Amino acid sequence: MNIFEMLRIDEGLRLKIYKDCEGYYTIGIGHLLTKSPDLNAAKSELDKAIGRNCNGVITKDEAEKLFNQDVDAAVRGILRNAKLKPVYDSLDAVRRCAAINEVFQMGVTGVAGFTNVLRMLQQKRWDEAAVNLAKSRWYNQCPDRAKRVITTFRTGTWDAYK
Ligand SMILES: [Cl-]
Ligand SMILES: [Cl-]
Ligand SMILES: [Mg+2]
Repeated sequence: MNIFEMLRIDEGLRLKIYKDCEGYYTIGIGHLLTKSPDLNAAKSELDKAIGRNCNGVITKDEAEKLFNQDVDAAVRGILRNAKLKPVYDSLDAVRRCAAINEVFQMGVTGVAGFTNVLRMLQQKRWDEAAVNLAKSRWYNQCPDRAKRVITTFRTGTWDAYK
């Protein structure tokens, strides 16, 4: 198990445009196309992301390429955010993977907004942090994509992905 396998389980892999649990246009392994309500803007963003005329469809290799880019962007996003970086750096290896997953799913801005959860994690208040995350809109609207991440923050092991 590793962060790639983890996110492949939570997000799955789809090769045409869909709405994610937040309601935004998405493809491949959780790749956010736009927050625009407009399907044309998503279709143009898919072509822009890939470098060719896709007409809403991609290959498995193109998805895996987008996926590497997106996990690298989530890690860089955490490190470059003043609120997230110290918290992240205080986490053990497995909880770091839950942190990357959360950012990959929700984005930096969304995660950074949860000031109290970040303090709970930095202070190693795993049960409280998990209770609080299970009360977010993310959990309530994305319970199948979020449940295992929250448990991972609670326990610090890979067991929810077994
Ligand atoms: Cl560790
Ligand atoms: Cl879900
Ligand atoms: Mg690291």
